Amino acid sequence: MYTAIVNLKTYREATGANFTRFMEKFEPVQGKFELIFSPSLLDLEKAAKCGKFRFFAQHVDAEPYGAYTGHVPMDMMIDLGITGSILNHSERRLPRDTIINTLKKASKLDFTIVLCVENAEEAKYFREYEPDFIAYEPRDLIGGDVSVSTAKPEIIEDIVKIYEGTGTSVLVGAGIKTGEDVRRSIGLGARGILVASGVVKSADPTKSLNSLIE
Amino acid sequence: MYTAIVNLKTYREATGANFTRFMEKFEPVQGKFELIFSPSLLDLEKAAKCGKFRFFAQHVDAEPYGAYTGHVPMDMMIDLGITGSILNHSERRLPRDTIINTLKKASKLDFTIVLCVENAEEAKYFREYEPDFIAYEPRDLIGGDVSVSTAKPEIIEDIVKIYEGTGTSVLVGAGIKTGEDVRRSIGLGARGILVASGVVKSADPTKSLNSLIE
Ligand SMILES: O=P(O)(O)OC[C@H](O)CO
Ligand SMILES: O=P(O)(O)OC[C@H](O)CO
Ligand SMILES: [Cl-]
Ligand SMILES: [Cl-]
Repeated sequence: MYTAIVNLKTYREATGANFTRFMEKFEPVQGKFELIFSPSLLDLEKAAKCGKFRFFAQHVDAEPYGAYTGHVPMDMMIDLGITGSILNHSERRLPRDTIINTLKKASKLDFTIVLCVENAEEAKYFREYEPDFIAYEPRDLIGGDVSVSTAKPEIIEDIVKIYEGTGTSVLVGAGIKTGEDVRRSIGLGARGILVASGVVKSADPTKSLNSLIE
Repeated sequence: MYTAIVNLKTYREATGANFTRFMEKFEPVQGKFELIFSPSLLDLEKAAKCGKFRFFAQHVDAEPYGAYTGHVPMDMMIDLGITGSILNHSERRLPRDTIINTLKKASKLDFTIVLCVENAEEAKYFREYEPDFIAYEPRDLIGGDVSVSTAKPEIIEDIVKIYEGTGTSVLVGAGIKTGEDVRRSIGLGARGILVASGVVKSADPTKSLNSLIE
């Protein structure tokens, strides 16, 4: 019933040659949390070939197969077995029309979009386009040791309210380190979490993740 | 002494599961042309693993390993064994400050950049940043049946002149189909070519490519 997304970003520990050995340490989970990992674009085909976990891309382009140098098309991901993507992350922000065009395309194709937003106004703006997930991550907290649930509890509540009774699930991220941060987020109405450094940069990633989702 | 770049873009025939099958049909070449292929970003780590040809990325980001969701870092490429990239293709245009920052970074790391431009004034703009290659491709001819050497011979000459006596080699592309197009491009001063549809969409890609570089 809840979702946990582990965003590997482009961290040295979980990308390139390290991707396989980093993942090797995790085991599937049964619990309240559906587990999703987000590998770097260069690692995504490798990830998809295994399929030991559910994998989402970090970013996706709406352009079809064809003359699109330097793109990562949604149709190509689908063919590789990738069933979703993060979009508009604070580190990979996009114009609004691009986002809308991509959501429109994904809605036809049973491809899941996790749309990141930086505030409640952006969250509202995108509501009518019916993203599958909204991921609230305040830009300045990302990578830090202060939880979004600690720092922005009222904004979390506002975004949840915005999406109440829609098919969109609200996730929250930035600075999530402990089980307590996760409980607090669920307590404020969120349906799950995104995490990167708290897991990827840990002395024991597998154990850190288990702390969050237990 | 010359360079030929085969840009696979995101063409169905040469991406995904088709990448390996597509490449399997080519053999190294001995001749005046150094042969480089440019696979799609999702196929790049696969391509790098093999290394039967020299492979360049279709695009590259300057950001280091770290918190850069949805990026394709130069350092990650270098660790996978990729030694260069196309940059600022007409299909993947970038702001000038991003380009400059990327060149500056590549110039420190012995990573080769093939900088695309759309006209002579843009070619001049970039001259002081010393790109390893300049690739003149007029935007409106890309994918068409009219060669850059047929349609823009004076602009080719102008760009070559701009870079004369620098360490930068000038390549040309757009609508290159025949050995004649190639001879004509070299004849106007170019040091090589970029080609996509003429090879990728051919009945016999291997023979089409051999026609160009013989
Ligand atoms: O603050 P972090 O390191 O958990 O990173 C959060 C990510 O931006 C989630 O996508
Ligand atoms: O006209 P094409 O299909 O050879 O395309 C040329 C490419 O833009 C070279 O990168
Ligand atoms: Cl790192
Ligand atoms: Cl195609």
